[PDB]
Amino acid sequence: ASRILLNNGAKMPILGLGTWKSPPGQVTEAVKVAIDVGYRHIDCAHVYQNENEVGVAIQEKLREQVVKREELFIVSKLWCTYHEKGLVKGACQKTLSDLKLDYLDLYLIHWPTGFKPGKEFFPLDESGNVVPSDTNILDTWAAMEELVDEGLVKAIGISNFNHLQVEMILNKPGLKYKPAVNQIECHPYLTQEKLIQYCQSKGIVVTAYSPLGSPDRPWAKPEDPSLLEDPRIKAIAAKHNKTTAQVLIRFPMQRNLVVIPKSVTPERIAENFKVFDFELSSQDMTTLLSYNRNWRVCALLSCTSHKDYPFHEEF
Ligand SMILES: NC(=O)c1ccc[n+]([C@@H]2O[C@H](COP(=O)([O-])OP(=O)(O)OC[C@H]3O[C@@H](n4cnc5c(N)ncnc54)[C@H](OP(=O)(O)O)[C@@H]3O)[C@@H](O)[C@H]2O)c1
Ligand SMILES: O=C(O)Cc1nn(Cc2nc3cc(C(F)(F)F)ccc3s2)c(=O)c2ccccc12
Repeated sequence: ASRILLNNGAKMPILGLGTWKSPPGQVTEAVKVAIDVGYRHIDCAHVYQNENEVGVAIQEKLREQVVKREELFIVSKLWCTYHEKGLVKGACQKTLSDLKLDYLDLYLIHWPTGFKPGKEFFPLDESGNVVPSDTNILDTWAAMEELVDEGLVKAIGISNFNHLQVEMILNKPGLKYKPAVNQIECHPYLTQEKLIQYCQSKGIVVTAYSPLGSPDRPWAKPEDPSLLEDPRIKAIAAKHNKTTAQVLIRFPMQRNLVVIPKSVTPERIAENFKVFDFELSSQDMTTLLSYNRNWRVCALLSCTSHKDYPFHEEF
C-alpha cells in the first residue's frame, strides 16, 4: 500500500518530499513538480524558513484542482523555542498561515529539547552552549493535545525522541492522545533497529529522515561516510537497474517506515517517486542493515549539554 494507517485513524503516504535546505526561491516550483508527479505528503518546519513558499505551491495546486485538500498530507513541526504552553498555539497558527492551510495533518514536537524563547532559533550563551527553557516534554505534549481538540491538527507526534522519551510520553499521567509518529534519522549507516521496533510495537509509525545521508547538510566533511557513493549500495542498485537513491528510499519503505527524501531538482523529485515498482530482497535488506555504523547527520554539538539531549543513550 502507498499509505500507512496511523493510530488516529488516518492514512499517511509512505513517501513524502522533504524541504529542509530547499532554497525559498526554488521550493515553490519543487513542491509544484512533486504534486504533479504524485507526491501527496510534504514535510515542513517553521525552522526551515521556507513555509511561506511551500505554501504558495500547495495553494496553487489546490486552486488549479490538481489535488483535493483531503488527498494531501502536510506535516510541520514545533521548533524548540516554542515549547512553553502559551507559545504552542501561536506557533502552530503561524505555520498554518504560512502554509495557507486551515489544518495540519500531522504536527510534531521537532526535538525533545526546549530552548529559551526569543527571535533566535538557537539562542546561545557567551560560550556557545544552547540556552534551555525550563519546560518538559510532558507539558509540551499536553499543549500539542490541545491543538487536536481545537481542530488545528489532525494528528500529533514527536521527532528525535529516544526510547526513554517515547516511553515517558506513553506513560504520561492523564495522557489523552498517543503520539502518531516518531520522526527520526534513519539510513543504512544509522539503522535504528531498537528504537524502531519499540515504536512499532507501540503502534507509533516511524518516519525516516535524511534517507540519502543529507549530502547538502552545511557541516559536511571530507572524511564523512557517503551513502550515495557507497560501492556496496551502488552494486545493489545496479542489480535492480535502479539508482542508488531509489534503493536508499525503498529500503525504509520495506521496514514499514515513512520516508521523506528532499530535493529541489525536478528530475530527482521524479526519480525519487519511482520506487513503487520494485522490491529489495530480504537478503538485500539485511545486507543494507549490516552497514550500520551509528553515524548521525543531525546532532548539533552546542545542544549536547541540554538535560533532554536525546543521543547520549544507545537509542
Ligand atoms: N525531524 C528533524 O529533525 C529532521 C532533520 C533532518 C531532516 N528532516 C526532514 O527530512 C528531509 C530529508 O532529509 P535531508 O534534507 O537531511 O537529506 P536527504 O533527503 O537525505 O538528502 C537531500 C540531499 O540529497 C540530494 N538528492 C535528492 N535526491 C537525489 C537523487 N535522486 N540523487 C542524488 N542526490 C539526490 C539533494 O540534492 P538536490 O536537492 O540538490 O536535488 C540534497 O542535497 C528534510 O529535508 C526534512 O524535511 C527532519
Ligand atoms: O531540525 C532539523 O529538522 C534539521 C536541522 N538539524 N540541525 C542539526 C540539529 N541538531 C539538534 C539537536 C538537538 C538536541 F535535541 F539534540 F538537543 C536539538 C536541535 C537540533 S538541530 C540544525 O542545526 C538545523 C538548523 C536549522 C534548520 C534545521 C536544522
